[PDB]
Amino acid sequence: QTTPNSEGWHDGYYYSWWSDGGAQATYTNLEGGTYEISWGDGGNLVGGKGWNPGLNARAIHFEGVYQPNGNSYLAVYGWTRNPLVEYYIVENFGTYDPSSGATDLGTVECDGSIYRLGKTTRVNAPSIDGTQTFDQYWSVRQDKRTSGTVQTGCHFDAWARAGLNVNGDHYYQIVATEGYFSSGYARITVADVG
Repeated sequence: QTTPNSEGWHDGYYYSWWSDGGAQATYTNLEGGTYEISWGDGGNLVGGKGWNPGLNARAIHFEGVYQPNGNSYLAVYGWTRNPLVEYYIVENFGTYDPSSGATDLGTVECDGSIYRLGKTTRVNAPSIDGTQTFDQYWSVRQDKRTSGTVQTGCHFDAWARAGLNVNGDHYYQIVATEGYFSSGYARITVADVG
């Protein structure tokens, strides 16, 4: 079956769970900063735990089990408003790099690896605020990992230096697992280690 879309608070953490309804998937909030996702073929899905509001500079730690089979990613993921922006700091991915086709904005070194920076624009697409036009900011880790600390400030500073607007009002900021026409399992624990 498929866990219905949901967003809110659980055990002191914010969470977001979303799927297009085409995939078979079960999303479960576990205790504290832990969540679990099991998915099969059929569509796009993304869920995870974190904070709301996000910060430009948060030290985010993640660890656990990440076992995709096909198209999938593990990322720090969130939104700002004014302007409306969807951003991704991608720590690991299954088969294809989700930033493919983005405009190349160069590289930066954060938390022990080079990250490739990029941006794309989504026109009349689904957003937290309905159908809107908005940019996506990408920072994609060269040395893939399943645990560690992300200092988000390193990436926001990098996007700013490239000329992107990072002054919006923060909405949620979570460590998300995504699947796209694939199967997999994830059990991820998030924490602020500032």
